[PDB]
This record gives sequence, structure tokens and C-alpha cells, in this order.
Amino acid sequence: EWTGDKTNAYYSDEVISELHVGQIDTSPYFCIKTVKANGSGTPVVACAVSKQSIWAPSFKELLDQARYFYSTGQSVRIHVQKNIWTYPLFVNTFSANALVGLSSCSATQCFGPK
Amino acid sequence: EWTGDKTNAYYSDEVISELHVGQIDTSPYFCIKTVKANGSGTPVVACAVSKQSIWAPSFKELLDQARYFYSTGQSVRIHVQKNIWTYPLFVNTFSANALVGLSSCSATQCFGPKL
Amino acid sequence: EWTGDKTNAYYSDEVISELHVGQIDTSPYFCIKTVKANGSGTPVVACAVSKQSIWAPSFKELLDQARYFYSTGQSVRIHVQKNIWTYPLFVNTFSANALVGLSSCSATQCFGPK
Amino acid sequence: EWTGDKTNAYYSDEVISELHVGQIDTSPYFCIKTVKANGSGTPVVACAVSKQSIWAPSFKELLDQARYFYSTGQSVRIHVQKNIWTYPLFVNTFSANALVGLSSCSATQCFGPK
Amino acid sequence: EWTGDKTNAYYSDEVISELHVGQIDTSPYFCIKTVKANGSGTPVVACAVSKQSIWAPSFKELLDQARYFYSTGQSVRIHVQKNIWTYPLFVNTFSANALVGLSSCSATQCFGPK
Ligand SMILES: CC(=O)N[C@@H]1[C@@H](O)[C@H](O[C@@H]2O[C@H](CO[C@]3(C(=O)O)C[C@H](O)[C@@H](NC(C)=O)[C@H]([C@H](O)[C@H](O)CO)O3)[C@H](O)[C@H](O)[C@H]2O)[C@@H](CO)O[C@H]1O
Ligand SMILES: CC(=O)N[C@@H]1[C@@H](O)[C@H](O[C@@H]2O[C@H](CO[C@]3(C(=O)O)C[C@H](O)[C@@H](NC(C)=O)[C@H]([C@H](O)[C@H](O)CO)O3)[C@H](O)[C@H](O)[C@H]2O)[C@@H](CO)O[C@H]1O
Ligand SMILES: CC(=O)N[C@@H]1[C@@H](O)[C@H](O[C@@H]2O[C@H](CO[C@]3(C(=O)O)C[C@H](O)[C@@H](NC(C)=O)[C@H]([C@H](O)[C@H](O)CO)O3)[C@H](O)[C@H](O)[C@H]2O)[C@@H](CO)O[C@H]1O
Ligand SMILES: CC(=O)N[C@@H]1[C@@H](O)[C@H](O[C@@H]2O[C@H](CO[C@]3(C(=O)O)C[C@H](O)[C@@H](NC(C)=O)[C@H]([C@H](O)[C@H](O)CO)O3)[C@H](O)[C@H](O)[C@H]2O)[C@@H](CO)O[C@H]1O
Ligand SMILES: CC(=O)N[C@@H]1[C@@H](O)[C@H](O[C@@H]2O[C@H](CO[C@]3(C(=O)O)C[C@H](O)[C@@H](NC(C)=O)[C@H]([C@H](O)[C@H](O)CO)O3)[C@H](O)[C@H](O)[C@H]2O)[C@@H](CO)O[C@H]1O
Repeated sequence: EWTGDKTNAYYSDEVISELHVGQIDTSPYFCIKTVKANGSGTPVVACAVSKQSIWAPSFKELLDQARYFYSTGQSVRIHVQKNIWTYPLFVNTFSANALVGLSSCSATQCFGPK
Repeated sequence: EWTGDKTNAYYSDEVISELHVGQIDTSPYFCIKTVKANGSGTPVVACAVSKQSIWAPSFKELLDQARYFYSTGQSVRIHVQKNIWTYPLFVNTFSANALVGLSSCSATQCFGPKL
Repeated sequence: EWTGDKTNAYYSDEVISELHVGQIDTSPYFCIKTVKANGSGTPVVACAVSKQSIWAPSFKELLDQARYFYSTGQSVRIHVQKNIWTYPLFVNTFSANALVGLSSCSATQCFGPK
Repeated sequence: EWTGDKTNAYYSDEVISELHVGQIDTSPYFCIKTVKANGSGTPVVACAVSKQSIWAPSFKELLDQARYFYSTGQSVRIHVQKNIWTYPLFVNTFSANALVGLSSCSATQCFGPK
Repeated sequence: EWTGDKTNAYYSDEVISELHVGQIDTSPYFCIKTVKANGSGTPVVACAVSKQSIWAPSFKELLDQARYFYSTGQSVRIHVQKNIWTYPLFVNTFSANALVGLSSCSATQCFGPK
């Protein structure tokens, strides 16, 4: 697996507009909401769950990086894997997307896989 | 269990106004006080205690997040489970509420579980 | 044991004015000095030692919180237990007070045991 | 092995201008891009992968330092080992450079091996 | 052992002026250069090496504190133990000093062993 696998999904020129932290089934988790910097389109929501899925090792790295990009409001590319989370109320509140990477986008193209 | 369980309680548009760190019964803990951004109501107090209660795994995550939101003073939704801490002097000083989640808020919507 | 135990001591309306980190007998430790926000009174010195005293479990959390309050300079209530550290040269450089809690304050009141 | 070995390569007077976090083959990783402070030259890209290469032990310290230098925008010397990463889509997105050190730079010199 | 042992060396009224992070012999390490706040004297250099020397337990505490004092540029006292690192190329690049403590300094005094 890799953040950059073409089977994952990514969204360029976004900003992190919201951040949530909680716990589910003994695991810490966080979720972020992103929107296009220019205001177009609809939001992207993605979560990371510390004890769960092949992406679990990156939970702290992703949380720390999400917090920094959230604090700056700088443009980013968000990378997700769709259709991972399953608890229906959790998915309906947030989404089934697993957060799998974050790329800064301060130049012409975002610094990450495409 | 989940932050967003309907048996938990939450309060929207709160500002984290105070922060305390201490130790109780072998465990570091922290408590926060929150007040309505609009100045109404009565404060909410909640604590997290390392290695105690079902919420223990998220102690460090919630401490770091509480510190950040305390530093910005931004309006948040605070999620708690009531009647978790039982040490009576602790409860009298703070509350029995276990902190179980924190959500940022726009002016119209907080980003977290509700209803 | 609890930060708020009557057998501990506390000082309100203080600012953390100095910070020191070191090691003793294989244990990292730190010390802080505090002074009244208004300039009155006598300084308070306390230390936490990572592997020593009943307060060992709280070392990292108090170090992180001390650094935060040190960096803001805001008014705090410092909680200590007297007569804990015993190495004479250490006590004479710093004091025998163990740091056991830190509470934020406003003008007339602080958020913590009293 | 040492950051300073002559079989590594380094580039002075650089600024970290992009940062990416992800995961590959169960390992958290991050990449940075640096550009000369004065606008000359070609960008340098390097990545650290949490449990791969002889440089695995310094992953966390170099991620934290990369983040610090990125946030200040100060001039640094970046130390890499060339030709380490091998997954082609990863190398072509980023590079084969392993990140092995970061040194702050003044006007005329940098604080690190050279 | 103690930061404050008389067999150690300290230098007061210093500013941390450079910071370097790398890896040696499986150990992440950092070094700092300090110079007098008033611009006099010759610089001091000291390193901390993750799982090396009696001072290893304090590596993370000292790295976090060095980073903070580096970021503010405030006057500090640096405490070292001489003649610890033995690799000659490493010593020649940096020094044999082990960093063993850091103390904030006011205009009047420094908060640490003397
Ligand atoms: C002219 C051209 O090169 N492409 C056409 C574009 O007009 C059109 O809209 C574009 O947005 C583009 C961004 O492409 C991605 C991205 O965000 O990087 C590519 C992603 O794979 C895609 N993600 C998914 C799950 O499909 C993502 C997503 O569609 C949007 O972010 C949702 O808003 O778009 C690029 O910046 C273009 O320059 C810009 O005009 C895109 C449609 O994505 O393709 C062509 O129609
Ligand atoms: C009683 C109730 O469940 N909801 C009341 C509303 O009908 C009403 O209008 C708005 O309610 C807003 C959102 O209500 C919450 C919140 O803070 O998000 C919902 C929480 O479940 C509730 N928590 C608990 C333990 O009861 C919480 C709480 O009542 C207040 O925060 C206490 O300070 O309120 C929000 O409260 C607005 O005040 C209002 O626009 C009004 C009644 O007129 O208050 C709601 O409680
Ligand atoms: C003792 C006396 O003569 N008068 C009492 C005063 O304590 C008090 O005056 C106010 O006291 C305020 C807070 O008192 C503490 C504090 O800092 O919170 C209480 C602590 O337990 C105490 N710590 C110890 C080890 O004794 C601490 C300490 O004495 C001082 O902080 C050292 O400077 O004081 C605060 O000091 C205010 O400045 C003052 O207004 C009055 C209030 O009516 O009640 C008396 O009991
Ligand atoms: C006396 C002298 O300096 N002669 C030539 C210069 O014209 C120039 O070098 C100056 O010094 C700078 C230091 O060069 C490095 C560096 O970045 O520290 C040395 C590195 O080993 C080298 N790395 C690799 C993999 O080759 C690195 C690299 O070439 C450049 O950074 C890529 O941009 O340069 C630096 O070179 C300055 O540009 C210059 O002021 C150069 C050639 O112009 O080499 C000297 O022979
Ligand atoms: C003879 C002598 O060594 N020192 C005295 C002068 O230094 C002194 O002027 C003051 O000295 C201050 C420095 O004292 C230390 C320090 O940095 O705290 C003491 C340290 O033990 C010493 N470290 C070592 C390994 O020897 C350290 C070191 O010599 C200097 O830092 C190197 O620059 O100095 C400080 O320098 C002030 O500038 C000044 O107040 C005068 C005071 O009357 O008497 C001398 O005997």
C-alpha cells in the first residue's frame, strides 16, 4: 500500500477547515474537513483511527501534520482511501474515508503523488 | 463506546477558559473549564485521567487538543460522559465528567457528533 | 495521593520566570522558578524528577504544562509537596519542593484545588 | 554510519519549501523539498521512511527538525544519501534521496559536517 | 551523576546560535553551538547522542529544551561534560562535549547549578 496508489483518491488546492478528536472502540481517532481554497466544490471529510486498518502506523504523523496545516490554513492536497470505516453513525457524522496522506501546495503543483 | 454515543452529553459554542494539570491515584490528569462564547449559561468542567476509565486510550490526544483550543480561544463543541470520576474531593473541585471529544466549530456548525 | 491533598502547598497569582532541565542519578528532571505576577513576595522553586517520588508518573505532563505557562507568562497557581528532594547540593541549588500541579488563573481565582 | 560520511551528499543555503506525509509498505514516511534561498539551482527532494534504510532510527528527530526549519524558513544545509529509495512511482514523485541530516546555516557557513 | 557536578563545565549568558540534527552509529543525535549574548568570547559546542553516554536518558528532554531556547534566542547557561564523544571526525566537526543541562539566565543570574 502507498498513499500515492492510484486506487486512493486525492483532492488538490484544499484547506483544512475543521478538526475533531475523539475515541471509538478503545481507539483514539481524529477527523478533518477540507474545502477548496477558492470556495468551489463540496467538502472532503476523512478520519484516521489509531488502532485500525493498514494505515494505523501513520496515525500520529497524520494527526500532527493535520494540526499544523489546520493552524496555518495553507493550501494542501488531501489523500484518502474511500469506503473504509463502517460504524453507520460514525460514517454519517463524518465519512468512510481513511486519511492516508497530506501534501503542502505552496507552488504550482502540490508536493505529493498525483 | 464512542464520543458520539447518544448517552454522552455535548455542549456547543464553548470556549476553553481554564486548564489544570495534576496527578491523582498514580495517574496524571488534566481538567478544562469551558464557558459559552456568548457569555450565557454556567461553565462546563471535564477531566481526563491517564489509564483510568474506558477513555484512557485517548488521554494524550485530548490533552494536546485541549491545549491547542485553549491557546486559540476558539469556539468548540465539548463532548463528555457524565458520572465517571468518583473521587469525592476531586469531583467537588472539578466534576465527574470524563472528557471524550472536542470538535471545532464554524459560526453555524460544529464538526462532530450531535443529536 | 492527589495534587489537591491538604498536605501539599500551593501559591496563586504566580508567573513562571525561570526554567531548567538536567539529569540526576539516571533520571531527567526539570525545575521552575515562579514569582508573584505583581512583584511582591519571595520566589517559589520546585522540581520534578522523572523516576523519583510518588509524583514520577506526572513528569512529562507537568514538564509540557510548565513549558506552556512559561512561554505565555500567564498567571498560575503552582502546587508543590515540600521536603521531597534530599541531595543537599541539589536542594541548595533549587529546593526540596516537588512540583505536583499547575492551574491557570484569572484576577481573583484559579482553576484548581484550594 | 554517520550523517557526515563523505559518501553522503549535502546542499547548503537551502530553505525547506514543501513537506509531505504519507505511508508506504506499513511504514510512515515524510518528504521535503528545498530550494536555494537565493533562487538559483534545482530543488532538492529527500524522504525519510520510518522502518527502512540504515537511517530508520532518526526518522522522528528529522521529521520534527524538518517541521521546525520549514516553519521558520531559515537557511539550512540538507544532508542526504543518494539512490536509496526504489519504488519507481515513489521515486518519480519525490526522489531516491534518503534524508540523513539538517544543519542551520549562517551567511557564510553552516553548522554541520562538510 | 548530576548536571550540577563540579566536574562538569558550564558557560553562562549564552545564546543558542546554531542547531544540527543527524545520526551516528544507529543513534539520532543533535548538536548546538552557543555564543555569548554580548558577542564576546569563543563559541561553545555540545552534542547529545540518543542511546549513548550516561546522559542518554535525558536526550529527548534536552532536545526539546534546546529547540525552545534556540527559537527564543534568550540568554542561557549551557552545562556540559567534557571528553565524552570519542569518534575523531565527529569530535573535529563538533566537539567531545556532552550536553548535560540548560538553564535560563536573567540579566542578574542563571537558574541552575553554579
Ligand atoms: C484541463 C485539465 O487538465 N483537467 C480538467 C479540469 O478542468 C478538472 O478540474 C480541475 O481540477 C483539477 C484537480 O484534479 C484533481 C485534483 O484535485 O488534483 C485530480 C483528482 O484525481 C481528482 N480526485 C477524484 C477523487 O476524482 C480531483 C477531484 O476531481 C476534484 O478535486 C474535485 O473538486 O481533481 C486540476 O487542478 C485542473 O487544472 C482543474 O481545472 C479536472 C476534474 O478533476 O479534470 C479535467 O476535467
Ligand atoms: C434541550 C435541548 O436538547 N436543546 C435545546 C434547543 O432546543 C434550543 O435551541 C438551541 O440549542 C442549541 C444546541 O443545543 C445543545 C448544544 O449545545 O449543542 C444540544 C446539547 O444536546 C445540549 N446538551 C445537554 C447535556 O443538554 C446543550 C445544552 O442544553 C446547552 O448547551 C447548555 O448550555 O445544548 C444551543 O443550545 C442553542 O442555545 C440554541 O440555539 C435551546 C433552548 O432554547 O437550548 C438547547 O439546549
Ligand atoms: C495568612 C493570612 O495572613 N491571611 C490569609 C490570606 O491567605 C488571604 O489573603 C489572600 O491570600 C491569597 C491566597 O492565599 C494563598 C494562595 O497563594 O493561594 C493560599 C496558600 O495556601 C498559601 N500557601 C502556603 C504554603 O501557605 C499561599 C501563600 O501563603 C502565599 O501565596 C505566599 O505569598 O497564599 C493571596 O495570597 C492574596 O494575596 C491575598 O489576598 C486572606 C484573604 O481574605 O485570608 C486569610 O486567611
Ligand atoms: C572556492 C569555491 O567556492 N569554488 C566553487 C564555487 O564557485 C561554488 O561553491 C560555492 O560554495 C558553496 C558550497 O558548495 C556545496 C554546498 O552546497 O555546500 C558543496 C556540496 O558538496 C555540493 N553538493 C554536491 C552533491 O555536489 C553542493 C552542490 O554542488 C550545490 O549546492 C548545488 O547547488 O555545493 C556553493 O557551491 C555555492 O554555490 C558557491 O558559493 C561551487 C561551484 O560553483 O563549487 C566550488 O568549486
Ligand atoms: C577567573 C574566571 O574564570 N572568572 C571570573 C570572571 O569570569 C568574572 O567575570 C564574570 O564571569 C562570568 C563567567 O563565569 C563563568 C560562567 O560562564 O558562568 C564560570 C564558569 O565556571 C566558566 N566555565 C569554565 C569551563 O571555566 C565560564 C567561562 O570561563 C566563561 O563563560 C568563558 O567565557 O565563566 C561571565 O563571564 C561575566 O562576563 C562576568 O560577570 C569576574 C567577576 O569579577 O572575575 C573572574 O575571576
